[PDB]
Amino acid sequence: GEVASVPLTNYLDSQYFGKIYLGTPPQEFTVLFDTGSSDFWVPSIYCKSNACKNHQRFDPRKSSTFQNLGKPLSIHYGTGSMQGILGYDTVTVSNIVDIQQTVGLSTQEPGDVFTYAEFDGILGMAYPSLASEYSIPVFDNMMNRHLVAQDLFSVYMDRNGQESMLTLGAIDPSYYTGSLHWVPVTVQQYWQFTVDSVTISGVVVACEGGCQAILDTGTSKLVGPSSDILNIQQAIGATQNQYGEFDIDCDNLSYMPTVVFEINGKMYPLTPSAYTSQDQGFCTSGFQSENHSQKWILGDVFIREYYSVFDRANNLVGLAKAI
Repeated sequence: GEVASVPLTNYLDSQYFGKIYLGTPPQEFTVLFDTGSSDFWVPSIYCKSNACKNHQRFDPRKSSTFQNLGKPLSIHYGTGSMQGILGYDTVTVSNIVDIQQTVGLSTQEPGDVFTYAEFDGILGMAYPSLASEYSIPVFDNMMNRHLVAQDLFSVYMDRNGQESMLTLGAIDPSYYTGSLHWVPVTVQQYWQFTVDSVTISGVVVACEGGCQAILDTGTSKLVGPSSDILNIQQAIGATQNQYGEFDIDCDNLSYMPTVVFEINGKMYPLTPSAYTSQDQGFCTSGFQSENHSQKWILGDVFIREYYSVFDRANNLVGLAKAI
């Protein structure tokens, strides 16, 4: 099959998005490649909202391969809610041509969340089991038609924020140090696996006795149960903000703990600079709580440190130290 290389651009450690082309001839869009959702949608000319008015909108009337389906597609992103209509058209992702791709066409994207986002739409990369009805995930179509050299994709998130890259159908060793460690997915919906523990100085701080975690490029932060996050914020020296955020005085970075993740018997540390986001005047914690007793989300904070591999053929996750 083929290997596609899709260079990611980040909008401040929060949104990693790249380029795709839709229709014949090609209309270009910027999309969030999302390991936490399975649908594909872009804004359409039938979308009237301020947010649609501020992004690239698909004009089906200019595409010769466009074919309405009419089925409804409802989505959630952040505090946001999007409504659209399913169609078919041809997707172009670098090398790869994906011909009768199910695609959401927005009609409503009310509220600021979308207006201010830097991408146009989202291209979901989770399991088909997470897709909306009538929707076939992009990667599945590429796997069905054998468009990829291998049924895996790789994410390299440049901490330095320059060379981020999405690789379809290949692993590149020049993106990590050491060896690749393979963790089996427990639940095939999200890219879910088992975290053994979360330690600070050989002392278990969170995730006592193991926990379920998901690798999510769609999320900026590291998200966990509120009780556990509180332990982490105290222990790293973070205080609640008048915005509701957790501020950390920059420069105090040298005295802060290293937070360690034990995955499948191996250690995955986050240093204070990695878990800490420093912009303009402040230092903020990459740690975020979720109202109450769940599953952790390993968002961009984690993936910036660990080249991640998503293997649909073996239902495995591969992690290596990002260079």
